[PDB]
Formats: sequence, structure tokens, C-alpha cells
Amino acid sequence: TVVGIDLGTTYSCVGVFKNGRVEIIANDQGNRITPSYVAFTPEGERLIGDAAKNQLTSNPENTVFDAKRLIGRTWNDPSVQQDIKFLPFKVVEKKTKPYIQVDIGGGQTKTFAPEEISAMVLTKMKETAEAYLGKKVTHAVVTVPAYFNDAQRQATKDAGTIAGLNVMRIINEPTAAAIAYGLDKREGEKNILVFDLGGGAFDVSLLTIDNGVFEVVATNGDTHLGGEDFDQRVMEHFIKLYKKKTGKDVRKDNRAVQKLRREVEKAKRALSSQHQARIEIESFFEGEDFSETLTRAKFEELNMDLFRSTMKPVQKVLEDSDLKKSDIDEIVLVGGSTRIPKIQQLVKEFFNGKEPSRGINPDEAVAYGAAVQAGVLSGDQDTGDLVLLDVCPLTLGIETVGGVMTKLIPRNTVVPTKKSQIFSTASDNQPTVTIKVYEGERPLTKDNHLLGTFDLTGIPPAPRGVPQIEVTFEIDVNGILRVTAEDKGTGNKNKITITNDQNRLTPEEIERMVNDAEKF
Ligand SMILES: Nc1ncnc2c1ncn2[C@@H]1O[C@H](COP(=O)(O)OP(=O)(O)O)[C@@H](O)[C@H]1O
Repeated sequence: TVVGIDLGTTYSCVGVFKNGRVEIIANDQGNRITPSYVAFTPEGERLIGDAAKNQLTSNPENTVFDAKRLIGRTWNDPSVQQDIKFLPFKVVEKKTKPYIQVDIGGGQTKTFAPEEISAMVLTKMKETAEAYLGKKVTHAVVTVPAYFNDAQRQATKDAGTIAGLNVMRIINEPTAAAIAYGLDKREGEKNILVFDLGGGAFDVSLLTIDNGVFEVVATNGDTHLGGEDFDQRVMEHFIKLYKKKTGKDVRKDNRAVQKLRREVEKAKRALSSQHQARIEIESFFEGEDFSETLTRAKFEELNMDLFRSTMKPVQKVLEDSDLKKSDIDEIVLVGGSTRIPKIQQLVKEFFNGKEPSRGINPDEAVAYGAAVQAGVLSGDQDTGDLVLLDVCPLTLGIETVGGVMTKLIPRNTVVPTKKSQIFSTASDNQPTVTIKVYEGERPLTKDNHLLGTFDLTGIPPAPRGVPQIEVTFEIDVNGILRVTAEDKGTGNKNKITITNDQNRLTPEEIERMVNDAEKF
């Protein structure tokens, strides 16, 4: 049995399709969602989920969360460096990547890739399913944000592999939510706008849905905008307010900062139905108390630029799809941050008063869709006929003379897809040709994201411009790039091997990580 797993920034959820419906599976504490948290106690045990989250404020330095905000990123990514200020665990550079360093008891230290932390969360979700089903789970569909880049997708797949899962399919969050919405609808072709604002990432997708055929027409998002940022804006407001009023800087006392996080999260949720919320921390800093009242007005003001920025991807999607606001037949709100009244108001006002679709739990819609997809890919016959056409989120291009982004595969192209191009040499007997591939929509590569540098190696001695090497760029159904090369010269064909600077986790490295995880 293939399971569907929503691997979320703040929570994870696992479901299965059985006897013609989705079951969202409860964990050992009876909760249908599990916090995406891992902790290491001084006594040496590894805690996952609710038990890990519950000791955050007493053991903050060795409690890990928000790994999805770091996964597949490089060390000098501004979103990594900005998030470090709010995370209690040490983040250290290794392999040009942010690794997580913790104490595991007995004066001992261990360093983990974000992939490894997410693999521990996936392992717990797998075990939750295995307890319910009474048998081993080896295959899964796993969710990612629609706007995840190549590295973020591959790193999520690698987390699955470390957790002992054959990840059959990576599914984009809004597409999963669309399946939850539109499964078994036999209505005419409808244009559906999915507005997906979770704990860490924001996606907008426009889909056509017509009797089981789902097509993503356009997508745009922000992989570092979500509920965690709304908490962190309020946290920073109070850290600064405390220093102004007392002269004391609490930003290094991890217990203080994470007690503030706990209280802000509680207040934020309260402010979705109340207009005021009391923040109370007994023993905030140096044994002294902290009491403040947060109004809905103040919460909104502190975050208004972030809230208003969610309209930017909405307009980008309408422009790419060539649709007007009035062509949108349904608005599907998904992600727990869509519970914020101001977000609902901004979306409603953008679409001139149109109400969102009812009957959809924004916290569970993504997991529901992943479970359906898992059932379909298994070969189940009690699901509806599901046909999915999804897209690549980012234009792929190659750097050419003058730092120019020369487009190869445009954004919003249905995957899988491929493009080929012939390369040659600039100098006599040149043995290697380098190709830099970028992701993004700006005309200069310095303003886009480097996907990787690829070296065509083993080019046999020849005069300049004579070699003819056909390089193929294929984006698979998961949204991940593979680059291959073939010699198209006349006479003796030579093997052209490609090397890259992506620093993929190798099977050797994954095996080591599997063995390291079993020690807990
Ligand atoms: N009533 C609420 N008001 C405001 N924010 C909420 C509410 N309920 C949940 N959230 C936020 O939703 C985010 C989590 O969204 P969810 O979709 O459940 O999980 P994930 O994004 O981790 O997959 C968190 O940032 C949480 O604070």
C-alpha cells in the first residue's frame, strides 16, 4: 500500500486511500497531524513530534524544527541567514550547506543535514501508517511546495530515501489540494485558483479541472513566506520593545526567545477569532516576567507588508494564464495561515467580493490529495480516473556572454519535458566545456538562482569548433533536472561524461545516514 505524506514546515500528515475513501491516519497520541519536530534529550533519546515540541522551552538548543526552511538551500542563501536569528539550534556550514549541530547526551555532539531531520519526520509518518495498516510501507507520494526549486525537490526525495521510502512521486501542494477539492466533480471545465499559505511557504496555482483531468496552467510563489514569518515579526517586535524598555538584549538566551515563540503562536491563533490576546511569560529573562497585550490591529500592522505581498503572485498567475479575475470559478484556500481574517479579506477584495469554496479543511486538503494520488498510482480501481498535468515552476536558462540568461525551458511548461542543444569548443584540444544552468525569470543570470555548473568531460583532441556535443536537458515528472550528452561528430564517437557542482547526496552518503539514524 502506497501512502500519501504531507511533509509540512510545521506539521506533517499521512493518509491512505482504502475502500473508496481517504483515511487520515491518527498517530500514537490520537492526533491527525504530527509536529515536524525532532529533539535529543540529555539522557540520549530521540523524540519526534508532539513529545519533541513539548520540551522546546526547557531544551531549546537540542530541539530541531523548521528543517523545511533549510532543506535544499546553500549556506549564503539570505532566507537561511535571516532564519538563524530565530532558531535555537546551532546552524553550521558544511559542504556549502546549512547543517544542524546538536548535543546528544554525554558531552557528545552530532551534525545533521536538513535532509536527515526531515527523514526522521518521514520515518515517524511511515511508522504511523504501518501501525494502522498492520504491514510494512515501502512506497509513498510526498508533497512539496509548487515553487520549490530543483535542489529543494531532490533534497526532499533524498529524505524519503533515507527514511526507507521509494518516493514514487513528488506532488506539488496546490495540485494535491485541487484533487481534494475536485475529485468526483462531474461539472463542466472550471478555472480553479488555489491560494496555499502554510507554515513556511506560499504557492498560488491556477488549474483547469474537467471530469478528473487536472491541468496546472500557471504557478507562482515564495518559498520563504508563511506562518513562521508572521510569528517571527511579532517576536522581533517584542525583543526590540524589551531592549528599549529595560536595556536587556534577550536574543542570545534561547529559552527566552523560544518561550516568546510559544506565546506568540498561541496569540496569533487566538487573534483569528478574538480582537485581543494576552502574552504571559513567567521567568522570561533573568527570572523576570513578561506581560503584553497583542491586539489584532497590532498583529496586522506588524505583518501588513507580508500579507499584502501575497497578492503579487496572484497577479503574476493571472497575467501568465491570460485570464481575468471574473474567469476564476472557485477560490480554494489551503494552509493553516489562510485562517487569518486579514488574509481572507485581502483575497476576497482582490476578487471583487467572491467567497472561497466551502467543505475544505485548509490544514488537511494537501494530505487528502496526496493520499488519492498514492491510491491511483498503486493501481486502485475504486478511485475516479485521475489525469494530472503539472508544470515546472521556474524558467531554466543557460548563462551566455555578458552574464545573460538565455532561456532553455520556460516557466509553466508541462513536465516531463526536454530540450537539446549542440555545444562545441572555443580552443584547440579543449578537453572540457562548462555550462552554467540558472532558474529564474530575470534577464541577467546574477539576478537568478544557480541550479548547477555542468562540465562536459572527455572531449577528444580536435581543432576549435570541430566537436559537436548534443546536450539534453530533461525535467522529469517530479520537476527534477537530468543533463546528458552525446557525441554527434563524424567518425569515432567518444564517451562524454558530465560532472556537476550540485553536491548530490551519493548512495554511499545516504547509506551512512541510514546507519547513523538507526543508532537512535
Ligand atoms: N487559527 C489560526 N490562525 C492563524 N494561523 C494558524 C491558525 N491555525 C494554524 N495556523 C498556522 O498555519 C501554519 C501551519 O499550516 P498547516 O497547513 O497546518 O501546516 P504546514 O504548513 O506545516 O503543512 C502555522 O504557521 C500555524 O501557525
